[PDB]
Amino acid sequence: SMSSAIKSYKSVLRPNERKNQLLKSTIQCLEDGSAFFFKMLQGLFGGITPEIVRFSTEQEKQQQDIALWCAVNWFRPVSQDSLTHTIASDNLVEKFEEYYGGTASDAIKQYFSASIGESYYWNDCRQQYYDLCRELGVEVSDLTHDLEILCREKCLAVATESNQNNSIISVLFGTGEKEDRSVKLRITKKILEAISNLKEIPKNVAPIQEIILNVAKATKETFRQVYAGNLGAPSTLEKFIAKDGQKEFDLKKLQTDLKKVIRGKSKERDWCCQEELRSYVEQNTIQYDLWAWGEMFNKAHTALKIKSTRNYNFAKQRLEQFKEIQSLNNLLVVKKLNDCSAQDILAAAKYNQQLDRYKSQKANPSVLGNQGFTWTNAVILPEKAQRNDRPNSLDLRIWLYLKLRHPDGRWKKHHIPFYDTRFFQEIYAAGNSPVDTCQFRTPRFGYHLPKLTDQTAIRVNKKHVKAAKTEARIRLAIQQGTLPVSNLKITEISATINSKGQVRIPVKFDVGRQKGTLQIGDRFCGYDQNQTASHAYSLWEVVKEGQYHKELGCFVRFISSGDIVSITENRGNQFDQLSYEGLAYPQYADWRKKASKFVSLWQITVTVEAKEKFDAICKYQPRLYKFNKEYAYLLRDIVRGKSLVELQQIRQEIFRFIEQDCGVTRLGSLSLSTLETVKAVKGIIYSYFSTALNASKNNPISDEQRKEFDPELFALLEKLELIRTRKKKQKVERIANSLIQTCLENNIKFIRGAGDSMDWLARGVFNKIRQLAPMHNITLFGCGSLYTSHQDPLVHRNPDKAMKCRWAAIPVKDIGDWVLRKLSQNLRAKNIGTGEYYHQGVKEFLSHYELQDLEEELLKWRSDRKSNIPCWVLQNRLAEKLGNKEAVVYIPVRGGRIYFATHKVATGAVSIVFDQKQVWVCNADHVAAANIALTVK
RNA sequence: AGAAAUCCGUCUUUCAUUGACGGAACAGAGCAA
DNA sequence: GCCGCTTTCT
DNA sequence: GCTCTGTTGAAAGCGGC
Repeated sequence: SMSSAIKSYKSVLRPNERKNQLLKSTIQCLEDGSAFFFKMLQGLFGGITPEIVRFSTEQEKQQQDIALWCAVNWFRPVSQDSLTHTIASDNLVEKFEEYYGGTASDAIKQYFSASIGESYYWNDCRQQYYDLCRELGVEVSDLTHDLEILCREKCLAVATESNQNNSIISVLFGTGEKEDRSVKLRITKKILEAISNLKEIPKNVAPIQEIILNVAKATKETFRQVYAGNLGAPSTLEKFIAKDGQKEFDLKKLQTDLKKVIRGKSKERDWCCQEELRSYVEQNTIQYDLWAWGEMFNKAHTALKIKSTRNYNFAKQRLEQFKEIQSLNNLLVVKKLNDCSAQDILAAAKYNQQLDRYKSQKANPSVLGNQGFTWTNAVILPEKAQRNDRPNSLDLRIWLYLKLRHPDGRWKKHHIPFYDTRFFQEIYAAGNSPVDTCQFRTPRFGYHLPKLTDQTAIRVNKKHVKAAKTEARIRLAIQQGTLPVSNLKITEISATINSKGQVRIPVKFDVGRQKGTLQIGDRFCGYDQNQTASHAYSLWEVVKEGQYHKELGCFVRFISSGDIVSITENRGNQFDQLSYEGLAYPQYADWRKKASKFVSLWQITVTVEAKEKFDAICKYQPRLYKFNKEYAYLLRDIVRGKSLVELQQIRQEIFRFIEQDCGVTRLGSLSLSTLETVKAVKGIIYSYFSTALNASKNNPISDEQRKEFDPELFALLEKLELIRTRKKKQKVERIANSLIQTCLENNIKFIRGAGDSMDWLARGVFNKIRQLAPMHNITLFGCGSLYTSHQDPLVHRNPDKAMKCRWAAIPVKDIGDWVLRKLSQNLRAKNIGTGEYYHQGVKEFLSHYELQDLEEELLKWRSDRKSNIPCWVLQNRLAEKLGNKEAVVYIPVRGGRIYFATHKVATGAVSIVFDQKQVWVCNADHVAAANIALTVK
């Protein structure tokens, strides 16, 4: 069909005094109505029966537990706002058996036995339903009749069956003329029988169209009047009559649709308790308005049904946990362990975890919530806009036009403005380009704003320049006549608003037509994050003459590889925000020198000299952000054991280190080193507070006390937390953008990554890509492969398993204890799982470099101090075998930057001969990316 | 319909009134250290 | 034709 | 910060301006 995504915009409304009063009054009215609907629907759902759940689950192609579905609606935890019939924790099972008329199964019994959070209490909603029948003044069975009708019309969400939308309002409380269900049902059954037994199934639809028209006794131009009475959205039959008489015919689909229609319209909607319900609602909320009652019902109904479903699934999950508890419960080895064979002990560990988890589990209470309300057709259309344009200042106002309820009770529409530079740039500004047309005016969708000149004078407040600049750019795009017009064919836009006046603007758009299972010409790719939180991508193409992959079942071709990178320029100098590690050691001499000045005068409490570790830090000549991380750790050490006066002196030092010249608050990229430096600095302040207040086990320190002692430093605590939040969000968005633009520049249509082994950043990037890719008709899949770091591309599972260890390149000089340590470990590693490959890499290293006498020496060696070969013998031999004392040597280390690939699967790879085997020196991150691209899970 | 407004953010010993750039969002509940 | 209302829609 | 379960309606006619 047609695939569709959603972009959205967010801002805050700016009403004048009177319209703000009206808006607040209207939102409060809707919130009170939603609360009433929550309390009411709680009882309504408590009134359901096993018959209703049986009807709403009958066609569900996997069997459902009806008793549990009745439970999660009859008894639920609630806040004391909705608590009306408190039931004790121990009469849940008894009174459920009373209601249902049978023994409660184990799933429901687990649902009742689970803990509930503090301030949440169990509510018996069936007793509430009985009191609802009393308060309405109607019989219990009459309201049950209307409840069955409502659940059959999909006016309510019953277990697996979703609700129509807010159509309950129109169906039950509506004032217009309803359909004529008898005619629809009769025509539908007649055509169903006339189609179920045919002598010849056609290949087109014209014969079936004529059959339908003959049965209903109408023409192609009168069927809507005859069948639907010219009322409502077009039916399936109406769209079937309307279509071309040459299209393929799908008998099974039409039969299924007719059966659905017959099941839905078998019984009419003759009510019993309609008018009492309407009077109840109108007396309790407001006079009848379809939109307002719809909003109240939507809020309440969603809040209830999400918890109903969640608790249903939670009971079954808890039952499985309970069963797996009572399987590993060997009960004497358990007691010995808590006071000897292999898997009994491991199962006992699983048992401890499981029992702890089972004990702690809380059930999900039903809370009304704090969602906003949506106005339909609220934004004034861009071509309908009222623009007080100026020759040097465009009108940056977007106007809503919302109905508000006045204190008299009458509704009236009003205009309320708001500002969003993004919504103005992408959609709402008046475009005039003669030719150009794009969905959204933003670089990822193909449009770049013109850059600014010395002819553009931006003279505004300082806190507006970033906004003003964009306006200037947009205005320039109009002056040159190059601002594209939005091709979204927008007819109406809704707006969601909360009690704080925040507005959310959703925009839905078609992204293209759905894909079809990787034909020839379709390019795909993969990405992977390495150990240092850096991502790499590898592109591939399906080709005609090429190399076959058993997993994919087609011929594939490597295109290129690369690293995911987001570059910002600064007076011509480029910076990769995702990886920039700061200045080089000979560039921040003054910063390090001031730090040395401070650190010389102090000690660490065993006493040391505290300048000792500082010089240790400087030994390796690290870059600025690595230096800053380690020096934050140093300051944290220097704080651990000091006095109040000493702390004051230290505090003067901390404030400079954080706030001045290179501190994390002024300098720092989006790299892992900066993100860890921020955490280290926060730890500095946390230790300062722990020492100043002299905390202990039995001395808690509430943040109230921390702010009371030092407000100006708790300020930095929140400020650094905010910096961390913003940095991480920016980093995830930039990674997703970089990958998406890499795909766009290359006609990539499929991405493969890791997800649904979970980093915070890997998980976040996977979710962000899953969000962004559909917007460009790019298909994302998720492979949970764990061996991607060692698989050999185009060889692993083509047709058989093939892994190789990961290698590293070292010049002859920098060979030391860390080399022979890995050599001896991997040679000794014969069980590590990924240790066979590293052993075999060590042996290949020995065979290639002709050092087999040293393997006999090294099998015992690599000790802490004594039974080692000296750490220059191997230097001398390898130089003697290469002829130079600075020469690249390949060593199989765990986590190296080099992989030995069979095929050229990384950009810039070169071929060499290792152990009399030809091989390509590839970038191991690119190899992992390629392995991810070629996985089929 | 009311001349104002950074929609939310990032980089740089460079902090910029022509520096270069990034982003579907929201609610509740549960969980994990 | 615009606006606000109704209804049904698989 | 994880997930979990959801939302941000679609499509037609009618009658009064």
